[PDB]
Amino acid sequence: ADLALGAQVFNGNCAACHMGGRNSVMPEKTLDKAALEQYLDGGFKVESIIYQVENGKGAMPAWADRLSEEEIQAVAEYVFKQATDAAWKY
Ligand code: HEC
Repeated sequence: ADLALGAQVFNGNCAACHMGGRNSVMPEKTLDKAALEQYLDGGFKVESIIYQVENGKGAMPAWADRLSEEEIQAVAEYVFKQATDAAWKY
């Protein structure tokens, strides 16, 4: 999908906690492929990330009220793309 929009959305909303694909609230739950396979409900799939973005999880807020449907799909695919290619620079 729109990967340029995904970065804009990730950069303006998610980076407060996932700077560099890291996790400042919970160090272990990072945005790396292996963290995702291990800690994200549903595993490493775009769908699992979308679900977690819209409904939140614990200290992670829900985004359904703040982002649009297309923004959620974009950010999810962007995060997916980053983990696959292991492109997170921290
Ligand atoms: C800080 C207050 C956060 C913001 C802003 C966003 N996320 Fe987050 N995320 C945060 C926590 C503490 C956690 C784990 C919560 C738990 O109880 O398990 C997460 C987790 C994720 C994950 C899964 C990570 C993993 O299991 O290894 C994803 C895929 C995720 N977060 C994505 C993400 C995106 C795209 C955001 C912007 C829309 C976003 N998070 C904001 C804390 C915070």
